[PDB]
Amino acid sequence: HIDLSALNPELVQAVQHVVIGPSSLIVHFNEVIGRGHFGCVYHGTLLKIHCAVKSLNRITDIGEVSQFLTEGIIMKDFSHPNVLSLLGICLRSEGSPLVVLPYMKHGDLRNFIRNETHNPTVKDLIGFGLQVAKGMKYLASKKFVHRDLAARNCMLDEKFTVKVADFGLARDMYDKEYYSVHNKTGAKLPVKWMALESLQTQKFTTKSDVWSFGVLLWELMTRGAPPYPDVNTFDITVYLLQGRRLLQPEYCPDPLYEVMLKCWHPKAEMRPSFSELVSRISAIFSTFIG
Ligand SMILES: COCCOc1cnc2ccc([C@H](C)c3nnc4c(F)cc(-c5cc(C)no5)cn34)cc2c1
Repeated sequence: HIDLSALNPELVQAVQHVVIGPSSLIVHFNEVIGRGHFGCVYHGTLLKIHCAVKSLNRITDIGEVSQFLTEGIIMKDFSHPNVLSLLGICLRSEGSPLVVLPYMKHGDLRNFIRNETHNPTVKDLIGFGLQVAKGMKYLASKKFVHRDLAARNCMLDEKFTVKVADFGLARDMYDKEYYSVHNKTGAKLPVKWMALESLQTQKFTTKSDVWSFGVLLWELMTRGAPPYPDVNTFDITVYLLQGRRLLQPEYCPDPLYEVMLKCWHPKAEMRPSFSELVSRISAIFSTFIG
Protein backbone atom coordinates (compact mmCIF):
# COMPACT_ATOMS: atom_id res chain seq x y z
CA HIS A 1 0.00 0.00 0.00
CA ILE A 2 1.25 3.46 -0.98
CA ASP A 3 0.73 6.11 1.71
CA LEU A 4 1.31 9.52 0.03
CA SER A 5 1.04 11.34 3.40
CA ALA A 6 4.15 9.50 4.66
CA LEU A 7 6.40 10.92 1.92
CA ASN A 8 8.34 14.17 1.88
CA PRO A 9 5.49 16.32 0.48
CA GLU A 10 7.69 17.64 -2.37
CA LEU A 11 8.03 14.07 -3.73
CA VAL A 12 4.32 13.11 -3.86
CA GLN A 13 3.95 14.41 -7.44
CA ALA A 14 6.88 12.22 -8.56
CA VAL A 15 5.18 8.99 -7.35
CA GLN A 16 2.81 8.76 -10.36
CA HIS A 17 5.91 8.75 -12.61
CA VAL A 18 7.78 5.96 -10.81
CA VAL A 19 4.95 3.49 -10.12
CA ILE A 20 4.06 1.00 -12.88
CA GLY A 21 0.46 -0.28 -12.89
CA PRO A 22 0.42 -4.10 -12.71
CA SER A 23 -1.71 -4.07 -15.89
CA SER A 24 1.18 -2.44 -17.83
CA LEU A 25 3.82 -5.06 -16.89
CA ILE A 26 3.98 -8.75 -17.77
CA VAL A 27 6.68 -10.71 -15.91
CA HIS A 28 7.95 -14.06 -17.19
CA PHE A 29 8.68 -15.89 -13.95
CA ASN A 30 9.17 -19.16 -15.92
CA GLU A 31 12.91 -18.49 -16.47
CA VAL A 32 15.43 -16.65 -14.27
CA ILE A 33 17.82 -14.47 -16.31
CA GLY A 34 19.84 -13.16 -13.33
CA ARG A 35 20.67 -13.78 -9.66
CA GLY A 36 21.48 -11.44 -6.81
CA HIS A 37 21.70 -12.03 -3.05
CA PHE A 38 18.46 -10.04 -2.60
CA GLY A 39 16.56 -11.81 -5.41
CA CYS A 40 16.26 -13.17 -8.95
CA VAL A 41 15.63 -11.24 -12.17
CA TYR A 42 13.28 -12.18 -15.02
CA HIS A 43 12.35 -11.10 -18.54
CA GLY A 44 9.47 -8.65 -18.59
CA THR A 45 7.45 -6.68 -21.15
CA LEU A 46 6.30 -3.16 -20.39
CA LEU A 47 3.77 -0.95 -22.21
CA LYS A 48 6.20 -3.56 -26.03
CA ILE A 49 9.57 -2.71 -24.47
CA HIS A 50 11.78 -5.49 -23.09
CA CYS A 51 12.84 -5.04 -19.50
CA ALA A 52 14.63 -6.82 -16.64
CA VAL A 53 12.37 -7.29 -13.62
CA LYS A 54 14.12 -7.84 -10.31
CA SER A 55 12.36 -9.47 -7.37
CA LEU A 56 13.50 -8.51 -3.84
CA ASN A 57 11.75 -11.40 -2.06
CA ARG A 58 15.03 -13.04 -0.98
CA ILE A 59 15.33 -10.22 1.61
CA THR A 60 13.27 -10.97 4.74
CA ASP A 61 12.06 -7.36 5.13
CA ILE A 62 12.24 -4.53 2.57
CA GLY A 63 12.39 -1.72 5.18
CA GLU A 64 10.45 1.55 5.34
CA VAL A 65 8.17 1.67 2.27
CA SER A 66 8.33 5.49 2.29
CA GLN A 67 12.13 5.21 1.95
CA PHE A 68 11.94 2.56 -0.78
CA LEU A 69 9.73 4.91 -2.82
CA THR A 70 12.03 7.87 -2.11
CA GLU A 71 14.96 5.80 -3.38
CA GLY A 72 13.00 5.03 -6.56
CA ILE A 73 12.00 8.67 -7.06
CA ILE A 74 15.65 9.84 -6.66
CA MET A 75 16.87 7.08 -8.97
CA LYS A 76 14.26 7.69 -11.68
CA ASP A 77 15.39 11.33 -11.96
CA PHE A 78 18.86 10.16 -13.09
CA SER A 79 19.22 10.14 -16.85
CA HIS A 80 22.48 9.56 -18.71
CA PRO A 81 23.40 7.17 -21.53
CA ASN A 82 26.16 5.59 -19.40
CA VAL A 83 23.98 5.11 -16.29
CA LEU A 84 21.42 2.31 -15.92
CA SER A 85 17.98 3.91 -15.68
CA LEU A 86 14.99 2.95 -13.50
CA LEU A 87 11.87 2.39 -15.61
CA GLY A 88 9.81 1.99 -12.46
CA ILE A 89 8.44 0.00 -9.55
CA CYS A 90 5.50 -2.42 -9.77
CA LEU A 91 3.44 -3.40 -6.72
CA ARG A 92 2.26 -7.02 -6.47
CA SER A 93 -0.36 -8.13 -3.90
CA GLU A 94 1.62 -11.23 -2.83
CA GLY A 95 5.23 -10.19 -2.15
CA SER A 96 7.64 -7.25 -2.29
CA PRO A 97 7.66 -4.75 -5.20
CA LEU A 98 9.33 -5.53 -8.51
CA VAL A 99 12.21 -3.32 -9.67
CA VAL A 100 11.84 -2.64 -13.42
CA LEU A 101 15.05 -1.94 -15.38
CA PRO A 102 15.86 -1.65 -19.09
CA TYR A 103 16.86 -4.98 -20.58
CA MET A 104 20.66 -5.23 -21.06
CA LYS A 105 21.24 -7.70 -23.91
CA HIS A 106 24.96 -8.20 -23.28
CA GLY A 107 24.93 -8.50 -19.50
CA ASP A 108 27.72 -7.31 -17.22
CA LEU A 109 30.94 -5.78 -18.53
CA ARG A 110 33.22 -8.30 -16.81
CA ASN A 111 31.54 -11.35 -18.35
CA PHE A 112 31.34 -9.61 -21.73
CA ILE A 113 35.15 -9.02 -21.87
CA ARG A 114 35.80 -12.55 -20.58
CA ASN A 115 33.59 -14.08 -23.30
CA GLU A 116 35.48 -16.11 -25.94
CA THR A 117 32.82 -15.26 -28.58
CA HIS A 118 33.51 -11.50 -28.59
CA ASN A 119 36.79 -9.82 -29.47
CA PRO A 120 36.91 -6.17 -28.45
CA THR A 121 40.03 -4.34 -29.64
CA VAL A 122 42.26 -2.37 -27.29
CA LYS A 123 40.47 0.74 -28.56
CA ASP A 124 37.04 -0.81 -27.73
CA LEU A 125 38.20 -1.66 -24.21
CA ILE A 126 39.48 1.87 -23.62
CA GLY A 127 36.15 3.11 -25.01
CA PHE A 128 34.24 0.96 -22.45
CA GLY A 129 36.42 2.66 -19.80
CA LEU A 130 35.61 6.11 -21.18
CA GLN A 131 31.85 5.38 -21.11
CA VAL A 132 32.12 4.28 -17.49
CA ALA A 133 34.02 7.50 -16.75
CA LYS A 134 31.21 9.62 -18.29
CA GLY A 135 28.56 7.72 -16.28
CA MET A 136 30.56 8.32 -13.10
CA LYS A 137 31.08 11.97 -14.00
CA TYR A 138 27.28 12.23 -14.15
CA LEU A 139 26.72 10.37 -10.88
CA ALA A 140 29.41 12.43 -9.13
CA SER A 141 27.75 15.67 -10.39
CA LYS A 142 24.59 14.50 -8.61
CA LYS A 143 26.71 14.04 -5.42
CA PHE A 144 26.03 10.30 -5.65
CA VAL A 145 28.73 7.91 -4.31
CA HIS A 146 28.45 4.47 -5.92
CA ARG A 147 30.50 2.47 -3.35
CA ASP A 148 30.78 -0.67 -5.54
CA LEU A 149 32.16 0.34 -8.96
CA ALA A 150 33.66 -2.71 -10.72
CA ALA A 151 33.36 -4.32 -14.18
CA ARG A 152 30.85 -6.82 -12.71
CA ASN A 153 28.61 -3.84 -11.82
CA CYS A 154 28.41 -2.19 -15.25
CA MET A 155 26.19 -3.61 -17.99
CA LEU A 156 25.99 -3.50 -21.81
CA ASP A 157 22.91 -2.93 -23.96
CA GLU A 158 22.31 -4.19 -27.53
CA LYS A 159 24.32 -1.30 -29.00
CA PHE A 160 27.25 -2.08 -26.65
CA THR A 161 26.60 1.13 -24.68
CA VAL A 162 28.14 0.68 -21.21
CA LYS A 163 26.02 1.69 -18.27
CA VAL A 164 27.08 2.02 -14.65
CA ALA A 165 24.59 -0.22 -12.85
CA ASP A 166 24.18 -1.87 -9.45
CA PHE A 167 23.01 1.27 -7.64
CA GLY A 168 19.80 2.45 -5.91
CA LEU A 169 17.07 -0.21 -6.13
CA ALA A 170 19.26 -2.41 -8.41
CA ARG A 171 22.00 -2.54 -5.72
CA ASP A 172 23.01 -6.11 -4.83
CA MET A 173 25.93 -8.50 -4.64
CA TYR A 174 25.91 -10.15 -8.09
CA ASP A 175 29.14 -12.13 -7.61
CA LYS A 176 29.54 -13.16 -3.97
CA GLU A 177 33.18 -14.26 -4.37
CA TYR A 178 34.38 -10.65 -4.20
CA TYR A 179 32.78 -9.52 -0.96
CA SER A 180 34.45 -10.21 2.40
CA VAL A 181 32.86 -9.89 5.83
CA HIS A 182 34.36 -7.21 8.08
CA ASN A 183 35.06 -8.65 11.52
CA LYS A 184 34.00 -5.61 13.60
CA THR A 185 31.02 -4.34 11.54
CA GLY A 186 29.90 -7.47 9.64
CA ALA A 187 29.68 -5.48 6.37
CA LYS A 188 30.38 -7.47 3.17
CA LEU A 189 32.90 -5.28 1.35
CA PRO A 190 34.41 -5.43 -2.18
CA VAL A 191 37.89 -5.06 -0.62
CA LYS A 192 39.98 -5.53 -3.79
CA TRP A 193 38.18 -2.54 -5.37
CA MET A 194 38.39 -0.34 -2.30
CA ALA A 195 40.63 2.63 -1.57
CA LEU A 196 43.11 2.44 1.32
CA GLU A 197 41.15 4.92 3.45
CA SER A 198 37.87 3.00 2.96
CA LEU A 199 39.50 -0.25 3.97
CA GLN A 200 40.49 1.63 7.17
CA THR A 201 37.29 3.63 7.91
CA GLN A 202 34.59 1.92 5.79
CA LYS A 203 33.70 5.45 4.59
CA PHE A 204 33.15 5.76 0.83
CA THR A 205 33.56 8.95 -1.24
CA THR A 206 33.57 9.91 -4.93
CA LYS A 207 37.39 9.78 -4.58
CA SER A 208 37.14 6.16 -3.40
CA ASP A 209 34.94 5.51 -6.48
CA VAL A 210 37.89 6.98 -8.48
CA TRP A 211 40.17 4.35 -6.89
CA SER A 212 37.67 1.62 -7.90
CA PHE A 213 37.56 3.03 -11.40
CA GLY A 214 41.35 2.57 -11.60
CA VAL A 215 40.75 -1.10 -10.83
CA LEU A 216 37.97 -1.33 -13.39
CA LEU A 217 40.39 0.03 -16.06
CA TRP A 218 42.83 -2.72 -15.04
CA GLU A 219 40.04 -5.26 -15.44
CA LEU A 220 39.27 -3.95 -18.93
CA MET A 221 42.90 -4.09 -20.08
CA THR A 222 43.32 -7.65 -18.75
CA ARG A 223 39.93 -8.66 -20.24
CA GLY A 224 38.49 -9.43 -16.81
CA ALA A 225 41.35 -10.99 -14.82
CA PRO A 226 40.71 -11.03 -11.03
CA PRO A 227 42.76 -8.35 -9.29
CA TYR A 228 45.37 -9.45 -6.71
CA PRO A 229 44.64 -13.20 -6.95
CA ASP A 230 47.54 -14.22 -4.70
CA VAL A 231 46.35 -11.84 -1.96
CA ASN A 232 43.68 -13.01 0.56
CA THR A 233 40.75 -10.67 1.52
CA PHE A 234 41.71 -8.04 4.16
CA ASP A 235 45.46 -8.76 3.80
CA ILE A 236 45.01 -6.36 0.83
CA THR A 237 45.76 -3.38 3.14
CA VAL A 238 49.09 -4.91 4.17
CA TYR A 239 49.87 -5.76 0.52
CA LEU A 240 49.11 -2.22 -0.72
CA LEU A 241 51.06 -0.66 2.11
CA GLN A 242 54.20 -2.60 1.09
CA GLY A 243 54.32 -0.03 -1.74
CA ARG A 244 52.43 -2.10 -4.32
CA ARG A 245 49.88 -1.59 -7.14
CA LEU A 246 48.33 -3.76 -9.83
CA LEU A 247 50.92 -4.27 -12.59
CA GLN A 248 50.58 -2.79 -16.09
CA PRO A 249 48.71 -5.21 -18.38
CA GLU A 250 50.54 -6.15 -21.57
CA TYR A 251 48.31 -4.19 -23.92
CA CYS A 252 47.54 -1.27 -21.60
CA PRO A 253 49.07 1.89 -23.11
CA ASP A 254 51.57 3.64 -20.83
CA PRO A 255 49.47 6.78 -20.42
CA LEU A 256 46.46 4.65 -19.43
CA TYR A 257 48.60 2.95 -16.77
CA GLU A 258 49.65 6.42 -15.55
CA VAL A 259 45.93 7.19 -15.25
CA MET A 260 45.42 4.04 -13.14
CA LEU A 261 48.28 5.07 -10.78
CA LYS A 262 46.70 8.52 -10.36
CA CYS A 263 43.40 6.80 -9.51
CA TRP A 264 45.30 4.91 -6.77
CA HIS A 265 47.01 7.98 -5.34
CA PRO A 266 47.55 7.52 -1.60
CA LYS A 267 45.95 10.92 -0.92
CA ALA A 268 42.26 10.77 -1.91
CA GLU A 269 42.11 14.49 -2.70
CA MET A 270 45.00 14.17 -5.22
CA ARG A 271 43.16 11.59 -7.33
CA PRO A 272 41.71 12.92 -10.59
CA SER A 273 38.06 13.92 -10.83
CA PHE A 274 35.89 11.92 -13.15
CA SER A 275 35.81 15.02 -15.44
CA GLU A 276 39.64 14.77 -15.68
CA LEU A 277 39.41 11.00 -16.29
CA VAL A 278 36.98 11.59 -19.15
CA SER A 279 39.37 14.20 -20.64
CA ARG A 280 42.53 12.10 -20.31
CA ILE A 281 40.94 8.88 -21.51
CA SER A 282 39.22 10.56 -24.50
CA ALA A 283 42.69 11.76 -25.63
CA ILE A 284 44.25 8.29 -25.24
CA PHE A 285 41.28 6.68 -27.02
CA SER A 286 41.69 9.16 -29.94
CA THR A 287 45.21 7.94 -30.70
CA PHE A 288 43.96 4.48 -31.71
CA ILE A 289 42.59 3.16 -34.99
CA GLY A 290 40.15 0.20 -35.18
C1 LIG B 1 23.66 -11.83 -20.67
O1 LIG B 1 22.63 -11.18 -19.89
C2 LIG B 1 21.34 -11.78 -20.17
C3 LIG B 1 20.22 -10.74 -20.04
O2 LIG B 1 19.84 -10.63 -18.65
C4 LIG B 1 19.72 -9.40 -18.08
C5 LIG B 1 19.39 -8.25 -18.81
N1 LIG B 1 19.28 -7.08 -18.20
C6 LIG B 1 19.46 -6.95 -16.87
C7 LIG B 1 19.34 -5.71 -16.27
C8 LIG B 1 19.54 -5.59 -14.89
C9 LIG B 1 19.86 -6.69 -14.10
C10 LIG B 1 20.06 -6.51 -12.58
C11 LIG B 1 18.81 -5.81 -11.99
C12 LIG B 1 21.30 -5.64 -12.40
N2 LIG B 1 21.36 -4.32 -12.19
N3 LIG B 1 22.55 -3.96 -12.12
C13 LIG B 1 23.37 -4.99 -12.28
C14 LIG B 1 24.76 -5.12 -12.30
F1 LIG B 1 25.52 -4.02 -12.12
C15 LIG B 1 25.33 -6.37 -12.49
C16 LIG B 1 24.53 -7.49 -12.68
C17 LIG B 1 25.07 -8.76 -12.82
C18 LIG B 1 26.34 -9.21 -12.75
C19 LIG B 1 26.26 -10.54 -12.88
C20 LIG B 1 27.43 -11.53 -12.90
N4 LIG B 1 24.99 -10.95 -12.99
O3 LIG B 1 24.20 -9.80 -12.95
C21 LIG B 1 23.14 -7.38 -12.66
N5 LIG B 1 22.59 -6.12 -12.48
C22 LIG B 1 19.99 -7.94 -14.70
C23 LIG B 1 19.79 -8.06 -16.09
C24 LIG B 1 19.91 -9.29 -16.71
